[PDB]
Amino acid sequence: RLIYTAGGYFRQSLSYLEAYNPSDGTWLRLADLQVPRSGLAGCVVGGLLYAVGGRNNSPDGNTDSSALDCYNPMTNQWSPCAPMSVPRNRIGVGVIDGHIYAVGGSHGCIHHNSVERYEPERDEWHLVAPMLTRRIGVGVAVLNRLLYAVGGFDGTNRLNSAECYYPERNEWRMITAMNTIRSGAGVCVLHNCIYAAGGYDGQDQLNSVERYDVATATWTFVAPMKHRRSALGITVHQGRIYVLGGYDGHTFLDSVECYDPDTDTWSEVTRMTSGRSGVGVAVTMEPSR
Repeated sequence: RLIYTAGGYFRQSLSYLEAYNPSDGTWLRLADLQVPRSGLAGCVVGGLLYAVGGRNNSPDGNTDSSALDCYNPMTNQWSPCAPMSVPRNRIGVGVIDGHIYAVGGSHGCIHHNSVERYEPERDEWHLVAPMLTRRIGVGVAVLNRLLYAVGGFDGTNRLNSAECYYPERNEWRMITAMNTIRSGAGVCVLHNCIYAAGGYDGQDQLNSVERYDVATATWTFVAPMKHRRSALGITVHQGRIYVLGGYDGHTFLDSVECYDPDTDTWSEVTRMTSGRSGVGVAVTMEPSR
């Protein structure tokens, strides 16, 4: 299995799809996205890689994206899916029971609290209950079939609050807030905790990392990253957290750091082929040829 990074930004919505092999160190260059996109999210259902939402920043035009696109490592081909009801730049997504939940994001000046659910078997999106909070640059994670939306930016204030979606009750409920305000953090689930890494508090890009334990309903700090970064990509591969790229207030990083929970240590493991922020990241099987 490989770590796929789709899109991103380095002053232009990129269309790179590259996949990292944590054993042999290689970056594989795969089929380009059909449309350059930054601020998207990635996820995997079945064995398929999905690129959700984002924004096409081009020298000739700037447009947020409602698009859902599907990448098949067996064919090294992208195929489009039905799109979301609205464009969602700086989106968060999570997967519950083979369904993709799209959360928040922005469309021009609209900052969404709305949420919608994709079913791959019917190629259909349906709106569900909206969040209590409008959130762009929101981190999303799924723990025990509950959907968590963490931090973000409501258009005026950046947020440390977090809330939890109950699919079968179709309702959102606020949980304990994070220690730190973060928009554009990397949020994932590792073991049985929700990690929130980096992001932007409105003053500084952050290297701090904290983790939510559902049992103690408490957010605890762990080892911080080596590099402060906002709009980083994040995923879990083989018991460890990988953070990719991001923005540190001066440069678009190519640094990839890896968190080992057993030692509570971060290490730099690779560089991307070029620095970028706002990527979609997820893990699936390596391609064929």
